[PDB]
Amino acid sequence: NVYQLKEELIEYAKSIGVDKIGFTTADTFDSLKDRLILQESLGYLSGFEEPDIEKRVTPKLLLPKAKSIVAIALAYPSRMKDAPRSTRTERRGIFCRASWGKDYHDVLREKLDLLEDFLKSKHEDIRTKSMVDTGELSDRAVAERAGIGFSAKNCMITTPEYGSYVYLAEMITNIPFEPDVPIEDMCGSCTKCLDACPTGALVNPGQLNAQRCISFLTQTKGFLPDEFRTKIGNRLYGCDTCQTVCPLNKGKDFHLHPEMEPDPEIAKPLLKPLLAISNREFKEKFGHVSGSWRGKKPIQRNAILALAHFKDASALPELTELMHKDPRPVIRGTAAWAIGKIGDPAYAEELEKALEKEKDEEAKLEIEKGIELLKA
RNA sequence: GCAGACUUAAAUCUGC
Ligand code: B12
Ligand code: SF4
Ligand code: SF4
Repeated sequence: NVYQLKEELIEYAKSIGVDKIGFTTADTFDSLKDRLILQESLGYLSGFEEPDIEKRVTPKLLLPKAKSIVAIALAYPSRMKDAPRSTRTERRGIFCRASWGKDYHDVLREKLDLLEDFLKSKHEDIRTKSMVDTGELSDRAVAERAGIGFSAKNCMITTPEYGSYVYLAEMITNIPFEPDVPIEDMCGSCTKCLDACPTGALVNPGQLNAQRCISFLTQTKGFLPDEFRTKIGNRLYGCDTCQTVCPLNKGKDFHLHPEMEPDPEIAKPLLKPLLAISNREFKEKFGHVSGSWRGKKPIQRNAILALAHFKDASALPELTELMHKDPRPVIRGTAAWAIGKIGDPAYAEELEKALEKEKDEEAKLEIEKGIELLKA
């Protein structure tokens, strides 16, 4: 009965494109609670997580009388077919692989909906509660306890066949399914991810200072701290460094889901056009990727910083207009700072003009930084 | 229609 239901669920999940499925109980996540209290007090959290620790570690609070959790994982592509070349006149930014093609929030919500349907179509009264990323549970904690993959040193859940390049989701049920056993650590004495992290956000194996992680920094809506502006490169959203150096990901390039295939012109887009983009054109072109959940502003800020990184002089006119006309303090100030960074002294007069008119205190400071740079 | 804010992609509010 319960065993047959479990095998039928696994059979259906694979047919609708789930790459890996696993089972765990609805027991509380005790070690996780202690861990979350630790990270919180160390200031190592991001603020993006659920504030209520009880709801995060107690499945039976989320779904009354729950008895199990079904965890699913989908592998996403890692290599890009015919990536467009970034030249001196035409510089390009880059999205992380978790932001290629169709938003996994929607892809995996679909798989969870079909699996909720499947169970509810058989026995009653099977009750469920699904979630992907935006739920209370820790998708990694569930995936680990369900045997999807092991906790690697880069904090990533890593699977034997697909590596770390997988999306995670889970469904809480009232079915007392038989749980699986967690898989073993494959990292060994390797430390490549820890050593290659540009900001040392990986303070220890399996421990992240989220405030120092590039991925987090690309999604903040305010001014990017001076400390990290030199380490973003041309990233527009997220970071893949602790994964692309990982030996467990060598050869892992799976094209199993067509809608996840990146559009090279929007995954690796031209920087300058992003600066003058309209809301409709952004919604049409970027509105269906995961990296647009905070809006266009963090992406544009990063695009500016990316141009400063490249010292693209051809971006100076658009940056200048942005400094003068844009109603967003973060955009004005960053444009001012980038202008000074690119290093053309001819634009110094324009910085002073902007300075004399700025009313936003923080934007003022960024202009002053930009002026100081151009003197040098 | 355009733009901004906000929580988060269409909802709410504001400006043209
Ligand atoms: C907040 C958040 C972030 C934050 C911080 C992530 C972090 N490491 O804490 C930021 C914005 C930086 C981020 C970045 C990324 N994230 Co993110 N993020 C989340 C989110 C919403 C919650 C994660 C969280 O609460 N972390 C807090 C820590 C404490 O817990 P946890 O890592 O989830 O759980 C593990 C630890 O607690 C550990 N642990 C427990 N006890 C102990 C004890 C010891 C001693 C140690 C060492 C560890 C340890 O074991 C748990 C299970 O592995 C989840 C979705 C979700 N709802 O769960 C996605 C999620 C974790 N992110 C994901 C992705 C894809 C990424 C990025 C790769 C995106 C990118 N390309 O930039 C990067 C990777 C950066 C990295 N190396 O961690 C995937 C991870 C998939 C996978 N294969 O593991 C998730 C699961 C989203 C999803 N639904 O697929 N993200
Ligand atoms: S995503 Fe980038 S910044 Fe964050 S821990 Fe990994 S390598 Fe470091
Ligand atoms: S780089 Fe090495 S230590 Fe880091 S996750 Fe990959 S195998 Fe593990």
